[PDB]
Amino acid sequence: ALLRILKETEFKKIKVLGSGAFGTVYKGLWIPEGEKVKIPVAIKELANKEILDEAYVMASVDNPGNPHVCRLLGICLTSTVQLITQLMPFGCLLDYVREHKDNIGSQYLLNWCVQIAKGMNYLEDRRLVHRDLAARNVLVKTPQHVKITDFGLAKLLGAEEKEYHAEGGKVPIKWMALESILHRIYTHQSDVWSYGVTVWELMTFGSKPYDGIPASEISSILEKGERLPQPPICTIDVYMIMRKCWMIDADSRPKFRELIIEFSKMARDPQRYLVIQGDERMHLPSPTDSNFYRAEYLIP
Ligand SMILES: COc1c(Cl)cccc1Nc1c(-c2ccncc2OC[C@@H]2CCCO2)[nH]c2c1C(=O)NCC2
Repeated sequence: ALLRILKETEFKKIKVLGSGAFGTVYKGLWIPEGEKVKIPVAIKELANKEILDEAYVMASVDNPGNPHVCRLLGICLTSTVQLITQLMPFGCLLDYVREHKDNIGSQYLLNWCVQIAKGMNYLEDRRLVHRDLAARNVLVKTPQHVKITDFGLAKLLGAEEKEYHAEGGKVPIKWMALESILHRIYTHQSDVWSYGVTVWELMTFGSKPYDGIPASEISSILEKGERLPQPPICTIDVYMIMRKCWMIDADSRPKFRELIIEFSKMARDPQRYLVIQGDERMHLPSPTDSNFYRAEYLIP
């Protein structure tokens, strides 16, 4: 694990992008020393130990890396410790699905599911439990390419360890598996539960899970056998994937390797698996196009 220290004087045009539970994220241009290459970058800050643990996890999983997992370029030491990554120009996938709903087709939704399952399979191979998978922590590099971000709650499992036992710190109940809510146990299979909630958010075009329901009632709702509803665009095969992700027995949930396969099978005939009105006449910018340059957490 190697952390690059990118000089403060090397960054220009730093401007705010947004704020929330993740802290503050800005956009800027990193001009590396001794070379002329103005790189669009995203800068995050918030507790300076919590942001350094995020950097360690990200650097530990950098080699070989994955196209669908955010890569840490380096860190910067200004008044606070800042994280630096390649800027994802289209922003957060949760805001992207809400803004571009009337132009997102079935091919895009099923490919995003494939790409998130690919990045999660890579993280599982590196013994990394993300613990915060949600549409808010999936970014859009191009409309056709998404990346998993935010390793604030992510934990590397020890060689012998199969699970992480968390402290009383704030965690996202409505995205968490039932064993994480009751016993604070986090595994790659608990991430499969959160992956299913992320898919439900994409399929509903950014709806809030368990909207209006308090988080203190979720364990009870889940123990009664109740789950997030069938999104209107989902055929039964897509919804059964989400429902297999939210099974009580963690081992019975699909594996990220199986989700890559099942959603890739769906992406080969996307209009069979998702019924979207006006799907054949929907378009989003692509780097292939000549005009591409124009374009929650609670105390347990
Ligand atoms: C953890 O990876 C990062 C690093 Cl190392 C540095 C800067 C940002 C991020 N990621 C994030 C971006 C981000 C990364 C790349 N390009 C643009 C970005 O912001 C897009 C919009 C702006 C406001 C919310 O997201 N946006 C978010 C994270 C995050 O960790 N949590 C949720 C919000």
